[PDB]
Amino acid sequence: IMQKSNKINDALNQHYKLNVELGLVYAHYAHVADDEFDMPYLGKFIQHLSEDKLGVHKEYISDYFKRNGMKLKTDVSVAVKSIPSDAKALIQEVYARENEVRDHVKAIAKLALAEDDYESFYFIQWYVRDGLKDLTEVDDVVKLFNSSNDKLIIEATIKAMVEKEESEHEIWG
Amino acid sequence: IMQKSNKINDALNQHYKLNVELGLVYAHYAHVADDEFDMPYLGKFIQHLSEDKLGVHKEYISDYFKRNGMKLKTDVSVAVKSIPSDAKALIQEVYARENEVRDHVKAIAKLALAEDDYESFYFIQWYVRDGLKDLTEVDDVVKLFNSSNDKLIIEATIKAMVEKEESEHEIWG
Amino acid sequence: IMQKSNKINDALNQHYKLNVELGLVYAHYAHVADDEFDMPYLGKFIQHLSEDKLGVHKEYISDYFKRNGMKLKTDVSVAVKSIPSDAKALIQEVYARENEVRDHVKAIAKLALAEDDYESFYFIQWYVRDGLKDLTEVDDVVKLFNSSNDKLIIEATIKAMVEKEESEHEIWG
Amino acid sequence: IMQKSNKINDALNQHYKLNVELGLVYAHYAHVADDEFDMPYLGKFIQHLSEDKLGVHKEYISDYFKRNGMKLKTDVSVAVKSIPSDAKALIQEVYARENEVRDHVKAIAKLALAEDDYESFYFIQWYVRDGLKDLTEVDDVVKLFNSSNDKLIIEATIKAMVEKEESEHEIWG
Amino acid sequence: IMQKSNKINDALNQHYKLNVELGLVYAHYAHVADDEFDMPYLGKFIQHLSEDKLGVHKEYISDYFKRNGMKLKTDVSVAVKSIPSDAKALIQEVYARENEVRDHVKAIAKLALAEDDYESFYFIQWYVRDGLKDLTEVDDVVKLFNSSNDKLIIEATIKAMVEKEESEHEIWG
Amino acid sequence: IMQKSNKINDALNQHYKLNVELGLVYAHYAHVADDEFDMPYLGKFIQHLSEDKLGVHKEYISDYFKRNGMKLKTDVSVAVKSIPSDAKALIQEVYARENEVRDHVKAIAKLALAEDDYESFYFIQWYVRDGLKDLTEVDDVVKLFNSSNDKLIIEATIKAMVEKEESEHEIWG
Ligand SMILES: [Fe+3]
Ligand SMILES: [Fe+3]
Ligand SMILES: [Fe+3]
Ligand SMILES: [Fe+3]
Ligand SMILES: [Fe+3]
Ligand SMILES: [Fe+3]
Ligand SMILES: [Fe+3]
Ligand SMILES: [Fe+3]
Ligand SMILES: [Fe+3]
Ligand SMILES: [Fe+3]
Ligand SMILES: [Fe+3]
Ligand SMILES: [Fe+3]
Ligand SMILES: [Fe+3]
Ligand SMILES: [Fe+3]
Ligand SMILES: [Fe+3]
Ligand SMILES: [Fe+3]
Ligand SMILES: [Fe+3]
Ligand SMILES: [Fe+3]
Ligand SMILES: [Fe+3]
Ligand SMILES: [Fe+3]
Ligand SMILES: [Fe+3]
Ligand SMILES: [Fe+3]
Ligand SMILES: [Fe+3]
Ligand SMILES: [Fe+3]
Ligand SMILES: [Mg+2]
Ligand SMILES: [Mg+2]
Ligand SMILES: [Mg+2]
Ligand SMILES: [Mg+2]
Ligand SMILES: [Mg+2]
Ligand SMILES: [Mg+2]
Repeated sequence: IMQKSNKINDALNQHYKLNVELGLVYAHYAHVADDEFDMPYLGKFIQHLSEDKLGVHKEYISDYFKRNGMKLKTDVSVAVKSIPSDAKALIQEVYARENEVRDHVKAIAKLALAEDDYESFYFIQWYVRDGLKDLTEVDDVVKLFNSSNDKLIIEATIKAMVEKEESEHEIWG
Repeated sequence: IMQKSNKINDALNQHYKLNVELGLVYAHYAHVADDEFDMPYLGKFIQHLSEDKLGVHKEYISDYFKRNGMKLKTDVSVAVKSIPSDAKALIQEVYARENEVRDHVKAIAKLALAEDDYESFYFIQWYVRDGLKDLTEVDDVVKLFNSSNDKLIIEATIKAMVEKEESEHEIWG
Repeated sequence: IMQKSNKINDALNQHYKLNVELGLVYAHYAHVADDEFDMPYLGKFIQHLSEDKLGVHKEYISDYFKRNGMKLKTDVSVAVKSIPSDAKALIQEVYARENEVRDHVKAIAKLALAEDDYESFYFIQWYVRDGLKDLTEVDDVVKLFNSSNDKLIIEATIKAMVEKEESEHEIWG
Repeated sequence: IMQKSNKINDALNQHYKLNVELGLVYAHYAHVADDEFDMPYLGKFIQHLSEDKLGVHKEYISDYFKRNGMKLKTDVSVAVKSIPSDAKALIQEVYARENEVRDHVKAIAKLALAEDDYESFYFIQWYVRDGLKDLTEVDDVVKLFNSSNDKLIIEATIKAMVEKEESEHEIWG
Repeated sequence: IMQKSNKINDALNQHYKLNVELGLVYAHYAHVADDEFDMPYLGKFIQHLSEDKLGVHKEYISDYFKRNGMKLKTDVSVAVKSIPSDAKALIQEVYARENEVRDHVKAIAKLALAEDDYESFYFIQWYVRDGLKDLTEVDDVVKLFNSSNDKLIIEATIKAMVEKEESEHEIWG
Repeated sequence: IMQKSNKINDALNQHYKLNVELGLVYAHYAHVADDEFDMPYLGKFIQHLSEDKLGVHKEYISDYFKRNGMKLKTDVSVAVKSIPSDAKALIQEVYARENEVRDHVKAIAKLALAEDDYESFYFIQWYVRDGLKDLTEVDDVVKLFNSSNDKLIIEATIKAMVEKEESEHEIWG
């Protein structure tokens, strides 16, 4: 009884890989934000997201696997061969990636219910929630690029956003 | 004047890659230590090292590059296809990897002096130092595997090692 | 044994002179920033740099000379006969001067290694480090002039930069 | 109305220059006091005076100029080509320089009253006062050289003088 | 890879021996300072230096050897068969010994760079620095013997020097 | 009257020498305990004993000599040419050395009573006491090697022993 679903194991190993690779992409994007686009705080925002992906987002999968019999796989391939043209497009790319995460997570959740893996549906709930929260954070920054033509005004708004004490929303935080 | 050495840029992009990949290998090795070898604290030791490699060890290279004109490259390929047989061999593998780091760093330092990049020789000093410190930490754990046949005695010694307040040595810490 | 290198003495007397004269140039540039360019905080930034050059940068050379047998020379000649046209060009000039310092320091370090003056190579390490740090601080301000067309937005960003508690970077601070 | 006196501007640019150059001379004299005359505290006394001259004494002129329309000039030429023979003569030279300052300041004050620059006469009052205070401090040290033949007794008296909390006199401090 | 240099091992075993023997010489010199020369505080100064040599100066070599594969050797031979004639000559002898240390350390540093032992060049940096610092401390005392003919005035100056809170210099402390 | 016994002077100069040489042997034995025998805490125990011998045990003899007219002699010869085979034998050797100290001290005490040097018999009482205390501390560690076959269990018992607040016994502490 209680034998691990191989399918969920595969999808979560795939989510582990996505989280690792996203984080590494975000670490380059953070560097470029400062280095090339002169936006040090947009860089700090993206670095914080790199650390989330290469941290908690991956941590929980491994912890879960240790508890249920699922196997971890580490197969990582990532190369940043092109960079977006400007800072607005960089945050817009981050956004697109976050939106894709939401679709990937929906699929793990549908699979769990089809496999009757209720422990796995419970586990995915964190990711269903962080999916929307993480998109909301990124969207808030994207908005600024369409709200000002001054990079320093935007930079100061991001700074304040980063230096806020992160009080969680009751449903989404 | 003050034009970046392309060679150092390449060697440090190579060190960035090594640090990223090592960390990802250590994250799998940490998981296996607990999951398969029943050694949760050896796992925490290796997880702490994964975070060092995917954190500060990589952070400083990027920061340096932002200050001098050097370009960051992100090209990462890693797959954990084989796992060591037991826990002693896992820490012994970590050791071998740390020892190699020391040789790689020696090479960046010799290159800097040959290229007359004194800013770069200064920057590598952190890594010349952490090279020995990181090996010393790992060796201290390896020693235990040859000092006891009881995994729980070893586990308790590692626990204490992890929960020590990390007071830095004057030269090496 | 342990007889002072006359060459290093000369190069460091030359660095002492550069630091004194730079500081005096920065004191005029600070005045002009406020007086003519209406940028009081860019003035405070440059005044802080004047004080660094006419303070610690010179202090250590004299202290070193007192410890090793080297002679101090005081021969100072400086006249500010032309002023840059605008504030962006003023910070850009400061930058150029800081970049030159980095080349001068590289030369003292190469000389020390060639003269086998290891005490002197150790002493120059502060200056190899401050060379990059000081350039990084100036570059951060230059960036702003290309990031906004509003002098008051730039001024407010500089203000915050000056009123930050100066937490040192592990390698460069 | 309220148009700056060109004469006062010139005299104060001349006082700025004197203060800069005096400070640089005092910085060498401080070094020599310790290095050659074995009097580290006489060195600290003179270093404190170097910093006063290259600091507040110059700062106020620039601040004043920013408020009234006067132009700052930076033309500095100084070389220490001869050093006094002993420590008594070094402090005696400092004294002579301070006494000259008092005559220079008297001249700015007489000029202000003749030019009806009452703002400028007010501004010079700090310097009329510091002129006597600064001479008094130096005289107190000179006295010691005629009060003892032991350099270490003198050194200890200077030490105490430097480490006093500097409580200002009601008129002169 | 990373195999210890036998030459550095030998030079550092030689520095270990020098530090042990110097400390033992300083312990006798401290005793004589009080016992024969009636200078208890010069004795405390030299005793503090004995403890530095037989402590940290030796400790770090052993610690280093434990980290890199180098072997420690303990072969100590020292006899104090002659004593200096007076106290000035005793501190002058200490000085000469400290000056020699500086030359010995220069040699370890040149050797490291020739052997491409960058870990060893890093390790020697403490000793390149303490070499000058330790000489500076001793020189400060020697100066006093040429600054007064009263042993009690000198003694009181040494006392204050010993009872100072030892605030480190940024480069040399 | 009150003229120093030459015999006691000789025996105490001999005890000074023994204490210096023992400490240096213990410093090597401490290094070997960690380096070769993988017992870092046995190393700390022996290092603490090295410091006792090269510290207080020697300090008091010199202090005594300064008070009574006795002459200090510094003639030290020590070489560690052989090392014990294992850790049990290392602590057993330390023990043998401590036991010998007890016999040497008995002899100084018998001599004092025969020479009617009551000040010297009083002085030796510290050493009669520390002789037994120091043996007791070492015996407590030796016991462990016959109480367990696990080096890590022994190591943990030593650790606790070292990190105890050293509360003195009424007679022996
Ligand atoms: Fe930045
Ligand atoms: Fe967050
Ligand atoms: Fe169903
Ligand atoms: Fe998230
Ligand atoms: Fe667990
Ligand atoms: Fe760590
Ligand atoms: Fe070269
Ligand atoms: Fe590390
Ligand atoms: Fe203002
Ligand atoms: Fe600063
Ligand atoms: Fe050379
Ligand atoms: Fe600086
Ligand atoms: Fe001094
Ligand atoms: Fe003052
Ligand atoms: Fe009038
Ligand atoms: Fe003044
Ligand atoms: Fe005394
Ligand atoms: Fe000290
Ligand atoms: Fe070479
Ligand atoms: Fe020292
Ligand atoms: Fe250790
Ligand atoms: Fe003890
Ligand atoms: Fe009797
Ligand atoms: Fe004892
Ligand atoms: Mg399958
Ligand atoms: Mg290339
Ligand atoms: Mg010359
Ligand atoms: Mg005119
Ligand atoms: Mg050999
Ligand atoms: Mg005799």
